[PDB]
Amino acid sequence: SLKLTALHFYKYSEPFKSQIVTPKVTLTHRDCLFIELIDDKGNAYFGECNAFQTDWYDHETIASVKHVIEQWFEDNRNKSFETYEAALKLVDSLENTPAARATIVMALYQMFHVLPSFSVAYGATASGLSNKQLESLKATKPTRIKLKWTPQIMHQIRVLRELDFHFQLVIDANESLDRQDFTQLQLLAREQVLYIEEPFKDISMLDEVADGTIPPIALDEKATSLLDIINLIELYNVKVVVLKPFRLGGIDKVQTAIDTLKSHGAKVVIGGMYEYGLSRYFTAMLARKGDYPGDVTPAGYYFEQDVVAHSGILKEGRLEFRPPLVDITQLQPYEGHHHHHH
Repeated sequence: SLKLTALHFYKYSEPFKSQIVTPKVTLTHRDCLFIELIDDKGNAYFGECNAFQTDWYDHETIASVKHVIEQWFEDNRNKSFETYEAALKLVDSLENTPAARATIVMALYQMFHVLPSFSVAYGATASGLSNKQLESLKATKPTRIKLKWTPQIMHQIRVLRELDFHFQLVIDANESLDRQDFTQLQLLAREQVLYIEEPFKDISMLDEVADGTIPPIALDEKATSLLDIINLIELYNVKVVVLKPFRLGGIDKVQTAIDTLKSHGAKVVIGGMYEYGLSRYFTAMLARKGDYPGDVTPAGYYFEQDVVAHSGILKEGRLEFRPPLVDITQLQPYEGHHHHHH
């Protein structure tokens, strides 16, 4: 039997090695909320929140999640629970704030499971094809390469297909294409593209091209909730869904979502978004549940310094994960007298 005795909030904020520049946001740093729940034996368990500092991606922010979790703890502190399933009942009421819910569930999961060490497939991402990028691909031999749609797409695929190893090709089109791209999309179908993520901002454009003449279509940005994913699958010819556990409300919601989406004829890929090494571990752990290898980002891809080191080290085409142990000295109190600045 366990009871929760204390809650602490912390912040981490490392720079992105390369500034993030997208139509939705510019990010210089990944601001991130961490929670620590301490049980009645004095055992501390950490959770990593996937909300951002402002609402550029989603309505839940670091600040909104902090207030939600703080109230949740007031409502649930010192309550006894016997099992993982009893613990999850306590976060039933957080359905409407899935980012907050996922943060708590990440901590609760650790109270009831012995965490394995394991590997997942390495998939590379390329936004273009500089010498630095090409040399990395050649050296690391990924089994999947995700290439960003640009005007150079076909000219770059031709370089990639001369690389001395076979890989699955995914294209990320970033909700950026229009009717003038249909011809190219149809040509792209002859290049063994496993799927294309989000060709169109307006999903109804899929109805304008002959079905089966473009690559299989994935939801990423539009994979916002299980219910809206289902609504889109029932209306349009979507075959692949990129599932981010935090968007579903946490670790515990992933398998049910997968079972349901497979019953509607979709395939699932587990993915993440700008994670530190704590969340990255749980995303990787869940990746084998998907129909295709997960979109797991390697250790060090975004951040020079991490709160959990060695979380997804690339070795011989696979990413290696260890039970994640937060380095407490990297965290800072979120607020109050012990939140300092320099």
